[PDB]
Amino acid sequence: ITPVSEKKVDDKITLYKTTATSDNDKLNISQILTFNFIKDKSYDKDTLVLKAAGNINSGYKKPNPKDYNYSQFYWGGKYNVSVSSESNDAVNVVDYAPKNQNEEFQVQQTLGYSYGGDINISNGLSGGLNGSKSFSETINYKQESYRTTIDRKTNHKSIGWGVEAHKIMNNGWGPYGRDSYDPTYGNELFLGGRQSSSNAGQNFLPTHQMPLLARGNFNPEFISVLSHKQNDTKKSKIKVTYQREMDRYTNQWNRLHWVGNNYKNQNTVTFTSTYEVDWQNHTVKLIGTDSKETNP
Ligand code: NI
Repeated sequence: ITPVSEKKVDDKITLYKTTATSDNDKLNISQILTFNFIKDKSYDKDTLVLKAAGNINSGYKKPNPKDYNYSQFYWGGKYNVSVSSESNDAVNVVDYAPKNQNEEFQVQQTLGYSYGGDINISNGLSGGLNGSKSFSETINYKQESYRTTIDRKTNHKSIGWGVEAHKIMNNGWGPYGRDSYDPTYGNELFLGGRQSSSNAGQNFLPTHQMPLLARGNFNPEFISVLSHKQNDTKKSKIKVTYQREMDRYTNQWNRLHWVGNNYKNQNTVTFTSTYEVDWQNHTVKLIGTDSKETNP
């Protein structure tokens, strides 16, 4: 955790910034969190803009190339990120970015704070480079073939996002998804050729033609905005969760042709950090982490 930096921006706004990192290196999940507390003389709530960045590896490993009539590998089917507030009713999640479903290859947005408390989200990064807002923070991430959606359970105490395999192209064919189904060939998502004389373990889409999120890693950038009533003097807790759902893709030779299958979320890998937030001192302390895999 960096020591807090205090910056008087002008006679209305003072900003307090801390950066905190926590990671699990066995799971290859890293959280890089930027906490910006905004003290605005003209607004009677404290505002925290929390940017969640870092890494979630897909967990992909190559299939065994010697597998002859049946093979399989695990891949990054979906990434989940959430931020939740506990232990104080005077704290609420009030805004966040991205705000709407988005399947563009790159997500690039600015979240701006205006004197008096208004939050706006604009498309593109100019909004946080033109410096027109009293405070802004940007998100910038690649998610080619994947789709970001806001979780249905999002409410005043939690925001989460799902970044899910959505429209995957396989050597010009597709698009395919985690669920695609043909009665003859199964899910052809990462199948090499329907008739290939190759080994099962060498009858998959070559790794570099898979999406980066499927075989490599996701680099999340998400913003949560939390408000805290200035009257309240109590600390609060924030839990930040990064998660991958690992799917198992398989192929099998059935007499005349290959069949592909995708099993969803066969291993769920989760990393959570919990911070104590001091609103009076604009400081955060890491009080807990936890890691889980359902099927290592
Ligand atoms: Ni779509």
